[PDB]
Amino acid sequence: ASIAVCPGSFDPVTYGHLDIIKRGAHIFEQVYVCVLNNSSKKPLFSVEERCELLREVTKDIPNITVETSQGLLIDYARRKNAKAILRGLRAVSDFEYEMQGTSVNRVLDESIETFFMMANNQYSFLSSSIVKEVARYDGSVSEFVPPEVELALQQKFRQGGSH
Ligand SMILES: Nc1ncnc2c1ncn2[C@@H]1O[C@H](COP(=O)(O)OP(=O)(O)O)[C@@H](O)[C@H]1O
Ligand SMILES: [Cl-]
Ligand SMILES: [Mg+2]
Repeated sequence: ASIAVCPGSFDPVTYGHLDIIKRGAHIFEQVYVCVLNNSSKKPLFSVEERCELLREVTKDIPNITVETSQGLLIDYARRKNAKAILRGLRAVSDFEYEMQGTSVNRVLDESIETFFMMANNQYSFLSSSIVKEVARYDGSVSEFVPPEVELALQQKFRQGGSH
C-alpha cells in the first residue's frame, strides 16, 4: 500500500508544515495527517482546533485525511496500514530529538520507516514558535501561515488564558 503518516503537534500548522505535507501527498497515494497530542510543552491550541485548522487548509488535497489519535504514533501508523512516517528537517538542531524518536519507533515496529524531508526552500526559516510569538505581539503572520490560521491566532489571543 502507498500510505504514509505525517505526525506533529501542528500548533498551529504553518506554510513550512504544509510544504512537507504536500510533498508527502505527492509521493504517496494516501497521506494521513495526525495531530499528536504528545508534547514536551503546553500547546496554544487544543487538539480539536488544530485538527480543524488542518482540515480546512488541506480540503482541496484529496489524498490527505486529517485525524488525531489516542495512542502511540507507531500504533496509529500500523492501524492506517502506513509503511512510512514523514517528518521535516529544518535545521541541524532538529537532529537529536528526531533521532531518539526514530530510534524508539524502529524498536517498536521496524517494518515502519521514518523518512525525513529537508525544508529546502523559502520556508526553512519558519517555525510554529516564531509564528505564535509574532502573533502574540501583534506582528503580521500572513507570509507564514494560511489565512485561516492567521484568523484563528487573532481569535485565540483575544481570549483570556494562560497566555
Ligand atoms: N518549516 C518547516 N519546514 C519543513 N518541514 C517542517 C517545518 N516545520 C515543521 N516541519 C515538519 O512538519 C512536521 C510538523 O511537526 P510539528 O507540527 O512542529 O510537531 P512536533 O515536532 O511536536 O511533532 C514534522 O515533520 C516537522 O519536522
Ligand atoms: Cl510507495
Ligand atoms: Mg494583529
